[PDB]
Amino acid sequence: VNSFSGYLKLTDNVYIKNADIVEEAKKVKPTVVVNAANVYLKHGGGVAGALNKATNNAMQVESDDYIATNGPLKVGGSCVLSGHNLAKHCLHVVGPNVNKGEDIQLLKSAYENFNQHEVLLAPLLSAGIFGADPIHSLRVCVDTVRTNVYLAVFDKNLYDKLVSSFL
Ligand SMILES: CC[C@@H](Nc1ncnc2[nH]ccc12)[C@H](C)O
Ligand SMILES: [Cl-]
Repeated sequence: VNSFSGYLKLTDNVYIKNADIVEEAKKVKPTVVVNAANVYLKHGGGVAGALNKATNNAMQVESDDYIATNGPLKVGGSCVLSGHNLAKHCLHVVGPNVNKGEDIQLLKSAYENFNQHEVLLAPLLSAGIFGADPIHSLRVCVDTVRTNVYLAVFDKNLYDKLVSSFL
């Protein structure tokens, strides 16, 4: 039993809700919140910009030190950093950005990072401003993640489309 509330159950392990991931994180304080990161951990817009803003830029400060030490992530890769005031940890995961020409096959690799954590609050990887088809992202999530994932879909209209089209 966990403290996530109001989610629709899609499979044994995948749950979904129309919600602002920032507000959800502040309410639940999950062990892991997933960020829709880029390889530079430059948290400018979309989920990343919103999460970072909610940390008063502390996420960006921590991220800049991470990059200065370790260099960029790989597309499909991840790193674990602090969750600041939002969660215990933030798993920064880089899905492919179609608006940059990146290979959509890397979306499965990106979701594999979730399997290193028993429970996560997450967005749909490569959706929104990353330019992939969200119906596809949800399918890859369900077919790749085996741990317990609570998906927050910001756009209510998109949430309804995702539910009504889910196979
Ligand atoms: C990744 C695509 C989704 N983006 C988000 N999902 C959940 N919480 C969010 N907070 C700020 C953006 C955002 C879109 C609504 O389908
Ligand atoms: Cl987005």
